[PDB]
Amino acid sequence: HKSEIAHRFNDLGEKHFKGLVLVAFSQYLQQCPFEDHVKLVNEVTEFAKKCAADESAENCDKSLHTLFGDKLCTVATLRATYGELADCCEKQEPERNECFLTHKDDHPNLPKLKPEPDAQCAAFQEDPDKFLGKYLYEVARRHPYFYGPELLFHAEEYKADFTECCPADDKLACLIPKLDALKERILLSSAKERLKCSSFQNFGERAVKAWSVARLSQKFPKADFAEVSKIVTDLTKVHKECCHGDLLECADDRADLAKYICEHQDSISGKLKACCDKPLLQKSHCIAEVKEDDLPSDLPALAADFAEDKEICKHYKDAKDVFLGTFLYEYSRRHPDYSVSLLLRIAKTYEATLEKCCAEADPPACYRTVFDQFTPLVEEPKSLVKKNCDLFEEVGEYDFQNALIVRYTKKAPQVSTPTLVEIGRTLGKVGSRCCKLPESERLPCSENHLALALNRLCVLHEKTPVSEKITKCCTDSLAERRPCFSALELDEGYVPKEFKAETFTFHADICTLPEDEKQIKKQSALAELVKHKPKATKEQLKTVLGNFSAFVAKCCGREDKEACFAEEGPKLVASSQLALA
Ligand SMILES: COc1ccc2cc(CCC(C)=O)ccc2c1
Ligand SMILES: COc1ccc2cc(CCC(C)=O)ccc2c1
Ligand SMILES: CCCCCCCCC(=O)O
Repeated sequence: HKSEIAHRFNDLGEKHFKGLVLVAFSQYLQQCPFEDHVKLVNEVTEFAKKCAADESAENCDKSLHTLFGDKLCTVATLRATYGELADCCEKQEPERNECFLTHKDDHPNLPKLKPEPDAQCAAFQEDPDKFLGKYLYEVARRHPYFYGPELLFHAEEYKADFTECCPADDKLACLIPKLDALKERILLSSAKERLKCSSFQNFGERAVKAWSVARLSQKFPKADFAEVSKIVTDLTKVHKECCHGDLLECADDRADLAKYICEHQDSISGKLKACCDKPLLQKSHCIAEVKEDDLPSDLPALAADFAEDKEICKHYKDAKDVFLGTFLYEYSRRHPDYSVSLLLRIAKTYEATLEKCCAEADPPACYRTVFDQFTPLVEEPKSLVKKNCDLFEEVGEYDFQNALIVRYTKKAPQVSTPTLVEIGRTLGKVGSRCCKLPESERLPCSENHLALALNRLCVLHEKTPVSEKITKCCTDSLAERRPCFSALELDEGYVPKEFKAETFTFHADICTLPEDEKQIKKQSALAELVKHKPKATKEQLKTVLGNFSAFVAKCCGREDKEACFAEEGPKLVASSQLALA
């Protein structure tokens, strides 16, 4: 292309071009204000228009990285606010772009997005474009690896809520649940896409391909190998581009990929009918979250080819990655009931068997029982899901969350209480989302969502490294992560935390808080109890936190609330030390 910026501007249209450019800038520069980002967008969009007029003009021949990166470096107060990104600005490309990605702050800890109905409806009415602009800006900076196109989709959902609710009767009760539901759907899409980007960063491109081969095979079992090969290759290119900042290239390839999938929807999946009769961004979102197609009756038996055949060791050694890819494709089609990580574990086990058996004297008899090696890999996570769902349905989300906070604070007591609480709470959501489902779907739901929860923990752990055991689980193997985390126990090497009185000191302010904010306060205390008494049984801790909850409920209903906390607080905390012995 003679001018790439004009090419993208022409293809994407002005609205999406502007939107995606804003997101791109908002992700790299979290701290800068909205007013500043708008002008950068405006300036770029103008330049793109100039190039679209005359492609052989001054600087129009330059690459997107060059143009975007130069514009990033013009920003006012860049060295003061972003010392890291100012060091990058001196470099040429691609070194400078590579520098920018390294220094994206994976968590800035900005204020939580509190919906303000009246003021937002006011801003929505006066200028809806600038209002959606703020949505893009605010979400993008809170999630530096969010997918541009998918974020544009959630902006239309966001807008749809404000059109339905601002002229309507009660502004609070209309928006609040819709913007809570939207924020839940924002967190999940962010988590899914952060796993893909983390997988490139930590494990490389082959790990993303393998995950994608497995997931897509499950979703499109009717699709032949060549169609899946196309989709994976192209989808991996889309994901690689979005993760490495190339949002304009990502949007173009994503749309082209969704276009291909729908042109060939007959032969790929019956479930794509609804998705293909929809507009651009809606269509792509539907394909990505499409339900798995029903099992074809004519799925081939695999023992003949992958277990019984006499020349497997020959076929493996010719093209290892091709033979395993095929196995993975075929074995994933026939198992929607397995999780993605389980299928990759099974594939790694299959590889390992061939590596071993094709060194031995009689290979066929060795690898003849290769499928039976999978049994223990399948049974472990099945009964872990049953055990956790049995517990979840007994005690509910709050106590299930508490059971996991205890479980993980023991595994990693050196990790910060806010992190431990967050991860434990997210793991408890897996209980809510998966245990209600039909029992066949529990395993894939659980482990796939655990991959999101655990990658989040691993991302936070890069930011604040603490435990060597977590580093190992997070970095040794993508497929073995969840089993690795499960295999952790309390290390005796941890020195029990010293009993500061202020750590378990509650006051009247808790009573005014909402339900989840009360819980987080108690759950922070729960984690602090495990840090002080590592060896306390989970059953001891449950007793003690019950006494905390009661104490909170009691003093919140007292005449003099603060007098109750001041009086009963120290008494509870003193007797709690003894009860955890
Ligand atoms: C259905 O919801 C859940 C929620 C948390 C789970 C955590 C694990 C990992 C187990 C350990 C020891 O970390 C297994 C399965 C789990 C199932
Ligand atoms: C209120 O705080 C807790 C803390 C730990 C818990 C652990 C479990 C797991 C098994 C049992 C019943 O102790 C159940 C519920 C729990 C409730
Ligand atoms: C063709 C099968 C490739 C399996 C790749 C497994 C990725 C998990 C890992 O070991 O990091």
